[PDB]
Amino acid sequence: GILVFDVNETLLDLTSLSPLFERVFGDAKVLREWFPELILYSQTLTLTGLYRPFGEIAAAVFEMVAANHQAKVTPDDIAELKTRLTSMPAYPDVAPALTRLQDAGFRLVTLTNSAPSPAPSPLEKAGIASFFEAHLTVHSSQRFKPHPSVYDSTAETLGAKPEELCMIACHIWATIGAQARGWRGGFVARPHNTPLTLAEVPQPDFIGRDMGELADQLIASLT
Amino acid sequence: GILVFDVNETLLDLTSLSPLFERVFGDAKVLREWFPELILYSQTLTLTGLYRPFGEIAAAVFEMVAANHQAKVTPDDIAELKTRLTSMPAYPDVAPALTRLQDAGFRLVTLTNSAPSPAPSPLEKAGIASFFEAHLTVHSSQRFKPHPSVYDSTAETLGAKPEELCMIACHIWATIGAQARGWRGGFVARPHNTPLTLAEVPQPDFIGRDMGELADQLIASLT
Repeated sequence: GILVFDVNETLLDLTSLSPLFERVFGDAKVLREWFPELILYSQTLTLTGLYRPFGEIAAAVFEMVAANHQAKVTPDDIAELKTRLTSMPAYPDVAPALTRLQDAGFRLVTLTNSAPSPAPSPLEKAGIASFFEAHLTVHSSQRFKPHPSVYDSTAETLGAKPEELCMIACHIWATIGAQARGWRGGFVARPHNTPLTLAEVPQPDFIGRDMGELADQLIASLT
Repeated sequence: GILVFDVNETLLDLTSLSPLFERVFGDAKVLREWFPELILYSQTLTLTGLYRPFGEIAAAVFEMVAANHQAKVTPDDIAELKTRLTSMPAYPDVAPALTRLQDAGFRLVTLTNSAPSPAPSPLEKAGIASFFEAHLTVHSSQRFKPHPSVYDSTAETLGAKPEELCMIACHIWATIGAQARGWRGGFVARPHNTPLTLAEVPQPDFIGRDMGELADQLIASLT
């Protein structure tokens, strides 16, 4: 089994962006408006054959969401967004869980919507980069998750069969797309993410309330 | 030329859903979290070759958002969401603006993410149905906007070339996908919508703070 980990929110804590939304909007909760708008427009650009780097879509969506609230935004707010977005810390439950999955024989790789950047990366800064055999990104496909090309070109890079792979994400949109390409999908329940249940939409193969509980299950599934 | 109007939020008032979010979330602003989640999972199913009717995605997403906030939801909140979603009233600025455009020679059609329904339709109940030669829906394409199939198959049902058409929406993601198929796009700025300005993504051809102002500019563009 190769475990393929979404990075933003899944491994790294998105709520470390809170202070920025607190400041600009007077409300940290506006993070939960901005993030889905960001994912929405990433998927919009994809569906219409357009592409800009994830971080750029991110800053433009921050501008729009600020305009939507009639909140002032200056190019410094934007710079901080960029600092914070590329410096999210690992949830404390990650290193311990990844160690166990590594001790149990699983191969470990990352897959992110983020465009690579000159060192150090968010995973480097968070202290968890070293756990992973490869760090994949959509920048190479020039399409965002959940586009199928993203999952097939990941299986191809890794020289693996669909059934050997598992997509780990706290995003139900991130897994549905991988399962649709024959992968398994494991959902980790980060705050403000819960599985979407819609008829005819495959549930995640595994579900944990945290990275430790999800690892319990990927490891149990071995035996 | 043919003016093609998005229906939900563009012609009909999405904020008429506020009382439901007030009651359930203790905050009407949770509308601006749920809506982008809904558009997101609509684009997600599309990208991964899945399809369920819009109103079902809407209900599923409302469940999920309530679970995210740990707010209680029974199937009655759900029925009210179906009532409210299919009974949104027209903004007061619509009938007058549609009259001018009809008077000025434009053909007028609707295109919605929503599935064809029991009589009466939302546009029927809003009193504005009769302005339009055709009410088109993505249910027949089986793919959500901004998928290019939706805009090419609308061009065909109508028997028009891309440059004869203009997509009117308060959603910048809705106009982007139409301009990509060579249509024109006109943006009406309903509350909590402002255009996304991102490098290499074509801006709307027309912009209006309201439907009356957007009408001026379609009408001016004739002479």
